[PDB]
Amino acid sequence: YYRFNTGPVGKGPGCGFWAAGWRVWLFFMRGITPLLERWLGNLLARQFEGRHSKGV
RNA sequence: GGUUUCUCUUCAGAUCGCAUAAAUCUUUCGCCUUUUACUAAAGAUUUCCGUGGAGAGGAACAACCCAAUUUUUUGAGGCCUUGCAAGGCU
Ligand SMILES: O=P(O)(O)O[C@H]1[C@H](OP(=O)(O)O)[C@@H](OP(=O)(O)O)[C@H](OP(=O)(O)O)[C@@H](OP(=O)(O)O)[C@H]1OP(=O)(O)O
Repeated sequence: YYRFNTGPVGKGPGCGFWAAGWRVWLFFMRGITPLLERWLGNLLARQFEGRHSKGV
């Protein structure tokens, strides 16, 4: 923002340089995909196989 | 003999990747009723999004000029004495 809004360009809602913000989430998603595949596999296993009686 | 393009196997040393996530455990910290979810540094171990080398199979596109000094175009041949060799010669 401070680099975009310089000179004649004033403060206001028009900056559209979206690569940086987009990039950060993509890296978040790289980490959270394994986690959710494991967690959601447990949710589905508990839904279809049933609750498992002996436990851990 | 080539190039491009898919699948599989194997080995990864290289900033394996001029980029960068998550989880588990152990130490120390911050939160302060308990547990999720957490705060932030160190170390260890995994997962995940990508990469490189090698090999095998399939498919597609192209093709079976120096003879005149310093070297290589000659100072080249002939005589005498001693035990071919040495020397004196022309
Ligand atoms: O200049 P703008 O494009 O209008 O941006 C504004 C403004 O930015 P600046 O004043 O820094 O130029 C706000 O800043 P404050 O007025 O609060 O100081 C900022 O707030 P943040 O600095 O917290 O981002 C606000 O963001 P938001 O609308 O989320 O409050 C943001 O507007 P946008 O970022 O939404 O364009």
